[PDB]
Amino acid sequence: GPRKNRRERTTYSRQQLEILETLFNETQYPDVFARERVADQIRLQESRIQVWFKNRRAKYRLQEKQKP
Repeated sequence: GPRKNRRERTTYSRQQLEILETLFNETQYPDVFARERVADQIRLQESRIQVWFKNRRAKYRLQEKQKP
């Protein structure tokens, strides 16, 4: 689900998944301009959102076999 550790924007929101679905999709340029950007989307720190950037970005390995 939308969480890498335990914390999140709320009980369950797409924002947590936006950091990636938006960034990871926008481009493969993992730089301050990226994290600092999505940070305004989910309303989180620029350097903090980085930790969540792996939320979905990492799930890519799980869904690789999960989905049909």
